[PDB]
Amino acid sequence: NKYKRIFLVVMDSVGIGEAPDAEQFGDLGSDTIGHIAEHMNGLQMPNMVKLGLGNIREMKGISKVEKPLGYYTKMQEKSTGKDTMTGHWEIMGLYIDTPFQVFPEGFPKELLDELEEKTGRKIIGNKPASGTEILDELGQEQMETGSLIVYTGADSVLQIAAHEEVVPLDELYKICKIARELTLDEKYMVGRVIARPFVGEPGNFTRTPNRHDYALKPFGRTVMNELKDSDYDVIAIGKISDIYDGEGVTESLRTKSNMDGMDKLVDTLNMDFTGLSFLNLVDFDALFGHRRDPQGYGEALQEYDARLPEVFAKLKEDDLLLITADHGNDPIHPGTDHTREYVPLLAYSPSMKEGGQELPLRQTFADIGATVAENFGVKMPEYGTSFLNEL
Ligand SMILES: O=P(O)(O)OC[C@@H]1CC[C@@H](O)O1
Ligand SMILES: [Mn+2]
Ligand SMILES: [Mn+2]
Ligand SMILES: [Mn+2]
Repeated sequence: NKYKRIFLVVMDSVGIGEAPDAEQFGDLGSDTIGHIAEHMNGLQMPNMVKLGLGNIREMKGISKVEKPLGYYTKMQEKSTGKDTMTGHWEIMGLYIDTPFQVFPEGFPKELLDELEEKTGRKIIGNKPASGTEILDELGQEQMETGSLIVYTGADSVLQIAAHEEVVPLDELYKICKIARELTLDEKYMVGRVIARPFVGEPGNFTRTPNRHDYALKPFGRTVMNELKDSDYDVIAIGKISDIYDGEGVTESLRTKSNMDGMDKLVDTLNMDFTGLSFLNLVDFDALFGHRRDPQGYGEALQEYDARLPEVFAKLKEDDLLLITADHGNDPIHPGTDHTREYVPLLAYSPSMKEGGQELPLRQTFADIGATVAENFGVKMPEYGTSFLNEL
């Protein structure tokens, strides 16, 4: 093996400007990092800059450097959708024709009718909302009628809330599994179905840790599957295991924040493994992009950048660090959906003694999966061109 360990970091939703097919998605003008940089009157990301971020694209506060620490380029998405699952599945070697859907106006009547018909239960709500807001509004009605609160959010999700003392937890899970089956349908293909049990009394409802997520398996065996099948370590950090429904994962480390994510990354640097450590930093997407909060997004990017020198210090000669994103989510864009953007790619190993150079633009996110597969000598994905030899 060229590299004993590969550290792959997805900065979730951190796009680097509209992709050539942005118009199809209503995403003309989108630019996640660029608009944030402008809002911040110059982004302070000196460590990403040292890696070559400004060499990919110069933006306010983000300038090119003569000798980038590693190699740099951007990647174009080939799959139809701009959702988290599509982006991650593509990164790990797949091509996804069928997009997952988002539902800003709630779910189609046909889906909800069928869910009632299979469960013998009434459905109420049917709109985007946070868990606190929807429970405040409908929690009492739910308790009194035994109905099911169905709701969505900014992402591709179908959420079902029921009081634990009115709808037995085990029944709520059965209902969610039925909904998971009904949503395997391109007319209304949702990324995940989520059980949202809650307890308490009107004016004091709280969601319990009995939450359960029902994910789809990737539409293909991924590079992660191949690594796991060859007895390599595949350490998933943050939402990674959920995103892939555990496929190809040997260890999973839950995180509660971006900084906790960087702490777990550090934990894996301190582990003797051979294979892949795969981190998703989700705050960018969940707290800032969808909420259209460029200030919060800018601050999070700066907090993340400040953590990188410790990572640089810990990387061994036979370690490779890969930093990318899975789509854009421009916090100064109309609506609440993701944005169809190129994503940055930075590839750094301390063994790169004379620094990096520009890579040819990656025609699919699957170039990452191809590179990882080639490094570890496992079956090459059907899509993607390795850049291993360029490093
Ligand atoms: O319902 P919450 O707590 O406001 O969470 C928002 C989204 C819904 C599911 C996950 O994407 O997080
Ligand atoms: Mn748009
Ligand atoms: Mn994402
Ligand atoms: Mn999202």
